[PDB]
Amino acid sequence: LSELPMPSPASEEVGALYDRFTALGAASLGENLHFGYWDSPDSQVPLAEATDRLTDMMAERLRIGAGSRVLDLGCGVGTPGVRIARLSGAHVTGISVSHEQVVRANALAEEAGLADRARFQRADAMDLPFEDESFDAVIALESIIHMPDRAQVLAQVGRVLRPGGRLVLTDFFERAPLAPEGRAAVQRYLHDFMMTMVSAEAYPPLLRGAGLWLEEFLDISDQTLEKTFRLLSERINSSKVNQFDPGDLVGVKEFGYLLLVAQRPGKHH
Amino acid sequence: LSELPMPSPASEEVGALYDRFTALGAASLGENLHFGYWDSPDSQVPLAEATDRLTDMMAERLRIGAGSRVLDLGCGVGTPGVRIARLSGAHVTGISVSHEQVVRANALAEEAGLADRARFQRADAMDLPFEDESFDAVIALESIIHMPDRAQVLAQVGRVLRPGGRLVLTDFFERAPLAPEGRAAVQRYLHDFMMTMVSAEAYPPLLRGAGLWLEEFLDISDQTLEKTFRLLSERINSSKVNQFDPGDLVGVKEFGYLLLVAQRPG
Repeated sequence: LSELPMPSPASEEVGALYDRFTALGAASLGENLHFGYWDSPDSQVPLAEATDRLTDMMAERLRIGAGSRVLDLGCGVGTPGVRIARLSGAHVTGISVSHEQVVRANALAEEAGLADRARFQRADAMDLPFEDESFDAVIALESIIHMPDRAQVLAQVGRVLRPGGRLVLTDFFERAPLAPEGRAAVQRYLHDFMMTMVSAEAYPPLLRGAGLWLEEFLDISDQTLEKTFRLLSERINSSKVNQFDPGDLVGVKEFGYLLLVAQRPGKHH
Repeated sequence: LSELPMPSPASEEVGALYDRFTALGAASLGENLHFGYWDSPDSQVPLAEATDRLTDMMAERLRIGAGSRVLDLGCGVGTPGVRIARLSGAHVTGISVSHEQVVRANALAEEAGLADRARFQRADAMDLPFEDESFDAVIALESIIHMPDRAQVLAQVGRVLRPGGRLVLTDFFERAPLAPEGRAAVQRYLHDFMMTMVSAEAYPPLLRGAGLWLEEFLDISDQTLEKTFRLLSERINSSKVNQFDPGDLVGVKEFGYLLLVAQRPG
C-alpha cells in the first residue's frame, strides 16, 4: 500500500522543473527521457539503444501504420515521438506543458525532415484540446508519473481515442510494501521530480472509469530500473546540478516499473 | 463485481460432477479441457491445435526445462500435464479432485512412455499434500475457476513454490458490467459447471496475500472465447442433455478470459 507519501505534482510546474532540465544537461538534442530495456541484466547494449528499445516495444503495442494518428502524451524533447513517425510512418501529435520541450521536439522533427508528420504542441493532458475520437492510439511514455490526477488524464485519453484504439503507457508502482531503508530514496525521487506512484489494482477501475479495458499489465522492473540507475550514477559521479542519487534506488527491490496496455471497446478502420 | 449470482463450488462436489463428465467420455483421453487460443479472429487453425497453443504459451511462461518440477494444479484428463513433460523434459505432478480424471491422466502418462515423468493423484489445492519449496513452477490452467477460495489456493501455491518460481494460471473475469441480456447466459454457465469469476483488480491483492508478485496480466478474451464457443455450439448442433449452447455466450463481450503470471521473490 502507498505508505511512503506522494507529492501532488502540478502541470505547469512540472514544465518548470523540465524547462530547466530538458535544457542545460538532463536533455539537450536527441535524448530519450526514459529508462532502458535490456534482454538480460548482463546485456551491455549502450543506454541509447535500450531506451529506443523500450520505445519500440511500446510502439508495437499501439498497432499502427502509415496514416495512423498517434497522440504522444508527454513528449519530452521529442525523441520517441519522431522515432515512431519515422519508423512507422504514422502521424504523431505530441503535447508537452514545457515550452522548451515543444521547441526542442519540433526541432527534432524538422532535423528529421518530418516537420509535418510529427508536430508538437503546447497542451495539458488534464484538458486535451482535441475533438472526440481523433486518435487511433495514445502513447504515454514515462509521463503519467508526472501528472496530477491519473483519473482525469485517463478520461481525456478515453474521449479522444477512437473505438478500438489503444493506450500504452509506463508508470511507477509498488511491487509489494517497501522496505523502510528504501522508502527514503523512493520519496526523494518521487518528490524531487514531482512524481506519484499507484497500486497495481488501482488501474483496472481507473481504466474502466475512463472507458478503457485493461489489455496488458507487465512488470518490466527487472529489465529497466537497476541497469539504468547504475549507468546514470556512474555518469553523475565520474563528473566531479544537484545531488540526485540513482543508486539509492538500486536494489530497493519493491520499487516497480510497469508497461500497461488498455483498449477502448469497439473496432477501427 | 457483485451483480451475478455465483455458486461457491465444493471440491468433492466438483469431483463428482467431473467424474460423471469423464466417465462418459465427454472428456476423453488426450483431450484438452480449455479454450483454444488464436492469433486472429479468422484464422482457421482447428480447435485441437488451438487448445495446444494455449498450453504451449502458458508453459513457456513457466520458464522451465529438463528436470524442473512442475505442479499441474488441477489437471483434467492429463493432456496438458503430459504434453509439458513430453516437450520440456520436466517432472510434472498433477492433481484433480475428480477421481476419474486422475485415472485418465495416469492412463495418458502410461501410453506416452512418461509414467515416470508425469504423475497424477487425487488432491485439493486448498490443502496441498506437498512440502514447502518443492516446486519450480505451478501452472493452473482453467482450474482455479472451479476451486472454492482463490486466496487460500494462492497461499498454498506460494508455500510450495520455490524462491524465484512462477505461477501461470488462466481465470474468468468481468471485463465491464454485464448488460442484462448477457448475464442470463453467464449465470447459468457459472452455475452449471461449478465455476466463479473475479475482477482484474481482485488479483494483485490476492497475489500479495500469498507472497506473490504480479508479473503479467493479459486479457486474452478476444483470442479465446468467441471462436471456441462458436465451434462448440456448431457441433452441439450436430447433436440432433438440454445441456448448453455455449453460443448464448457468444456476443457477450463483457465476459472475459485472463492469462496471469506471478512470481515468488528470489
